[PDB]
Amino acid sequence: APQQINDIVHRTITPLIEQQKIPGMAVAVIYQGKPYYFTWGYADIAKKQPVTQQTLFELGSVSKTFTGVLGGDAIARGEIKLSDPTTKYWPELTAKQWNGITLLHLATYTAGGLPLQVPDEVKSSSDLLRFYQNWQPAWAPGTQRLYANSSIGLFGALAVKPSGLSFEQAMQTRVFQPLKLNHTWINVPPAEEKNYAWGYREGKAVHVSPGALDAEAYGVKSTIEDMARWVQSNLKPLDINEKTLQQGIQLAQSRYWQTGDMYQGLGWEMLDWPVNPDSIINGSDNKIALAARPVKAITPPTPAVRASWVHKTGATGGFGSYVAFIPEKELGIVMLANKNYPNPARVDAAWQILNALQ
Ligand SMILES: *[B]([O])([O])[C][N]S(=O)(=O)C1=[C][C]=C(C2=NN=N[N]2)[C]=C1Cl
Ligand SMILES: O=S(=O)(NCB(O)O)c1ccc(-c2nnn[nH]2)cc1Cl
Repeated sequence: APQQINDIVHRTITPLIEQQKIPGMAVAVIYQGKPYYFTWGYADIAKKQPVTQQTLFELGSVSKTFTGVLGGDAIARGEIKLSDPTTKYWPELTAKQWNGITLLHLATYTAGGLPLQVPDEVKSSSDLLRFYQNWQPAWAPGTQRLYANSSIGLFGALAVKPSGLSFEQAMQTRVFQPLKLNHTWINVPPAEEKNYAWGYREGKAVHVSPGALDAEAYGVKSTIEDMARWVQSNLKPLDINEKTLQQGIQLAQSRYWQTGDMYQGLGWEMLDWPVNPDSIINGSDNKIALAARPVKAITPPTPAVRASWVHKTGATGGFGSYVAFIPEKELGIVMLANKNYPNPARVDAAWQILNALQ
């Protein structure tokens, strides 16, 4: 715990916690590749349980980075290609709007206006087929980006079809286990419930609700130690012994589309480093992050650029997560909190910390 790391982390996060009234928080800084952990406050206010390095938080949409890497791994295995039509893996998707919509489009929110959320009324598998068959794109494929669980969530579900594994089985055996993420879960097992923090929304203790494509879009729970290891793995994929997983990580950080100063990967989003902090801080606000934006194709995609700010925000009703890292500098951060507090505050704090250490 080098004093410089201690000081910048505490001087940044303490006021953040006060300003945002965050009940509990865990932070990991990866510095020169090694992790340093910090915790504050409560995983469960009522039961007076502190946040520890073993507390599980809901990652919300940081889960999309696992989905993107799992899909990358499936590509590397030759099970799927991003150029494949969606209908190759879901032949029942016969409606004509699907002609020309590829796995790439699903993975990268560019299918033409798939919505942020699958409707809550979608309860059954037949309900889900009906939803996608009936959905009408606003835009031609590959022209506009609209951040969407219904897009990358469907990508994740289809990416694992050739394996014959469930999404959860595939994620466990192909991503979590090889990376030794032994406290990372799509479904929190009873054995780990003592460590599962409550989220807090309007003062009420809450956990994520079941929904269609939840696992694939926002359903992972993890500890600060596993998330630090996730950052390490994404910083230095060549250290990964499993070849297709190493390659999948590289594929998820490739740059497929550009909008403004941001590049869309598979789950991960990237900017060139050094970044303008106003560009990423303001860019993280949901006023921007969730907007419909024209995209420019990167033809062909640019392989993972080491001088990148690579990051992802995540939320559920009760939790707010953020991960960012810079491969060139072997530097990264994870911020896990059990309140869904504004994205710009997350990015500002992460940038203040990483810039001071870089
Ligand atoms: B990701 O950007 O974190 C997804 N964001 S979201 O707006 O689609 C979303 C989906 C589902 C939930 C949820 N909370 N509790 N049950 N479901 C929250 C959010 Cl924030
Ligand atoms: O041209 S690509 O951008 N295509 C991306 B893909 O098919 O999802 C590409 C990028 C990186 C790599 C790679 N493999 N191992 N190391 N880099 C391969 C491709 Cl095809």
